[PDB]
Amino acid sequence: PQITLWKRPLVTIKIGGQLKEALLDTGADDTVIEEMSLPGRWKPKMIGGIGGFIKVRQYDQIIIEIAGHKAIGTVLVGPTPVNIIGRNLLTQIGATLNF
Amino acid sequence: PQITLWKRPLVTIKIGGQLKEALLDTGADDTVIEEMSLPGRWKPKMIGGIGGFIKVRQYDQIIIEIAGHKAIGTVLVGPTPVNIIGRNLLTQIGATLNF
Ligand SMILES: COc1ccc(S(=O)(=O)N(CC(C)C)C[C@@H](O)[C@H](Cc2cccc(-c3cc(OC)cc(OC)c3)c2)NC(=O)OC(C)(C)C)cc1
Ligand SMILES: [Cl-]
Ligand SMILES: [Cl-]
Ligand SMILES: [Cl-]
Ligand code: NA
Repeated sequence: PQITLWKRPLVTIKIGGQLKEALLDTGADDTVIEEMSLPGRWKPKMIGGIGGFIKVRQYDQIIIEIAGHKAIGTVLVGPTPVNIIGRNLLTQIGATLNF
Repeated sequence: PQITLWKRPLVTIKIGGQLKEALLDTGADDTVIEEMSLPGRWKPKMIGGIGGFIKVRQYDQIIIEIAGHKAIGTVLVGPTPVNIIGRNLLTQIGATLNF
């Protein structure tokens, strides 16, 4: 698809068998989703945003569908109001920015 | 241009007579620039994201050239860790996400 930016670029994702809404975010290096349970072991990670740094849980090799495209990769879980799809998975679905 | 997302989508901007590097950020509602002086009136605003909220100054009707494309809109100035071009200006240069 071709998505304009007059509104937030929200799409549906499916993770752990659940539908959720998430933001396609070219300014996020990594994908960060709201607290939920995921399978397997996690590793610690620090990420920095507009207000400072926080601790999140890093889960590798997680299956996630994004706007109907299958991806498998790293998902960080932490306290956020929004699910954010960052560049590590935008590249797996072939997304580019165009103007 | 078509910008892939293997790396951060960084571009040159010109604002307030200054050349800067900034991140094209579809996840940002607003454009936020590191501390600098801008002409005109401003009012305080709080903006939040990973890590919490920061206080910024909101300047309206500011012109920015983004990778060679002129746009006008509101610009927030504050202690952001990176210059961010958000959707309020991305729309003006006709930027889209495609996959
Ligand atoms: C390394 O991987 C990542 C690191 C940091 C982020 S991020 O979310 O901090 N961010 C990186 C940017 C800021 C350099 C992605 C942004 O696009 C962010 C994504 C984004 C979109 C929508 C809501 C929130 C958000 C997150 C919160 O987490 C606690 C709290 C919150 O409260 C309002 C808002 C975050 N939006 C944003 O910061 O917008 C403003 C600059 C205008 C504030 C994402 C992945
Ligand atoms: Cl200055
Ligand atoms: Cl604006
Ligand atoms: Cl348009
Ligand atoms: Na003004």
